[PDB]
Amino acid sequence: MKKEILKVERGSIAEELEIEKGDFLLSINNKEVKDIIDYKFLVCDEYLEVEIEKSNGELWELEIEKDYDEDLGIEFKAAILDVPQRCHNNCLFCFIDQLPKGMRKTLYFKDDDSRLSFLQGNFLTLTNMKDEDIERIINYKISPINISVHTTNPELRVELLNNRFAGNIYERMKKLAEGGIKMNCQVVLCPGLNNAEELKRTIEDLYALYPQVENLAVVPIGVTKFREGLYRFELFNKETANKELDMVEEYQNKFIKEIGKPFVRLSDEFYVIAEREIPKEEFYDGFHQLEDGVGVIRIFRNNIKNNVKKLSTKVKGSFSLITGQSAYKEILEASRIINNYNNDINIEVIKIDNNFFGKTITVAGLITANDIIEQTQEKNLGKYVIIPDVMLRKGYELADISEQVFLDDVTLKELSKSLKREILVCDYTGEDLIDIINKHSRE
Ligand code: B12
Ligand SMILES: CN(CC[C@H](N)C(=O)O)C[C@H]1O[C@@H](n2cnc3c(N)ncnc32)[C@H](O)[C@@H]1O
Ligand code: SF4
Repeated sequence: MKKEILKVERGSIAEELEIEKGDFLLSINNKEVKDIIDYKFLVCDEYLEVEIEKSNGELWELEIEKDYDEDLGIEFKAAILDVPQRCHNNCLFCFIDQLPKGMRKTLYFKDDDSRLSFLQGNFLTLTNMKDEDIERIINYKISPINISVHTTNPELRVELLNNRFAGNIYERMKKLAEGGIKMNCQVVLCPGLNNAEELKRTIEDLYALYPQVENLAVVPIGVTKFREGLYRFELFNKETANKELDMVEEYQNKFIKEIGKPFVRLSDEFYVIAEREIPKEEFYDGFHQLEDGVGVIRIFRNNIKNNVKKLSTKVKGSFSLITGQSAYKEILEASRIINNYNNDINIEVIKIDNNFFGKTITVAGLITANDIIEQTQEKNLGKYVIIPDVMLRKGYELADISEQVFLDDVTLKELSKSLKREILVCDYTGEDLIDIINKHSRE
């Protein structure tokens, strides 16, 4: 049951303590690590005594203080009996299947249900998990378990995921709830398949498990232009987004009356498509779903409103902000707020159409360098170009220059040379935009 180490994350605890690829993980707090479920339980602790066998045979005993939810930074080889490295689905909407061919290999990995995704707490369909796995999760009180539900209608879920076990999800969630496990849930909403009365059923079934099921996020199906031969979806438009938002509002009103929270939320893209006003900050209850596209517009507006009073009024600067279709109106309004506060901050916002993936793709993080270059050829860029960090692969801050990459594998430095401008990377929530402008403007 010794576990060969395959990867050590830059900046991690394991790296600090000189754990390396090819070392072996032997035990944590005197317990063997049988698989990823044991591992997740054992690292939920502020103190770990870790036994490592080095590749050269040395035995190390490490004393490790850490935050309870802090990761060690190691990935290790799967056991013969373990959570799989891949999903067991063929979702009708699978985002991997609608990638164009020829991109970097890691983009095609069907790893959203993998052992490493489970460890990170991503949304899981659980179709590749055995009942014994669920029972061990309960016994270990591994919580929360975040679940891609889509529908609690068993036959409908089998049809959406193409896995013969996929109808088990509601019985499995009931088991988790009865075991005291907390769950956050997601639905990918496909008009004519799992919306309307089907989403009503899903909402009702999930709320029956409150407070173990803590909330439900509903996101719209998104497509690229590369769906030849794949299932043909109807997309939400302004009419049907407004209809779905109105339908779900009946449930949100019920839940606000009962428990003081909306429980189910539709993601920001629904409000953009519907041209509907973004809810106030209280609706988002601490903004814990930002990485799932829920509450990002409102927190962005909040961060600009809060921080613009910190913009120096004595400086001058020029900036070009790069964004996509869904965010353009919000970024434009932030630029107007900034320029109203100090009109010597010359800011233009440049919307990039997603010709690479197809213009049905609209969120800012899917903009490629190729499209930025092509669509700024006839622009007079400001001294600094600012992009949001969602346009780069995760880890860019600590990464080597060659590893700060857009989805088309152009690096941040290469794009800067192409644009003949220094490029600044800002937090996609807007938290540091004013600060970056202050630091790059002249008195
Ligand atoms: C929803 C989503 C999708 C949908 C997109 C549908 C659509 N309409 O485009 C789907 C599922 C199709 C999708 C697919 C992919 N996605 Co995706 N997706 C997301 C997600 C979870 C939320 C995006 C969202 O809904 N935003 C809502 C809209 C309204 O806001 P926005 O456009 O994002 O803009 C806001 C902020 O970014 C900010 N902002 C925007 N521009 C600017 C500019 C400046 C200067 C500033 C200050 C702020 C700012 O303010 C806006 C709000 O006011 C993001 C996560 C994230 N943190 O962004 C990942 C994310 C964009 N996806 C990512 C990835 C990797 C992919 C895939 C490549 C995965 C794959 N292996 O195939 C695919 C590619 C396409 C495909 N194969 O279908 C990565 C991209 C990172 C990168 N660039 O390398 C992200 C960032 C998640 C991650 N893992 O880091 N995705
Ligand atoms: C949004 N992605 C993960 C979240 C993202 N990595 C983040 O920032 O947290 C991918 C997930 O979106 C869902 N998904 C897959 N295909 C589509 C699609 N075509 N449209 C919308 N959601 C999809 C699946 O649950 C998939 O695991
Ligand atoms: S679970 Fe579905 S969306 Fe995720 S990789 Fe597997 S088939 Fe694609």
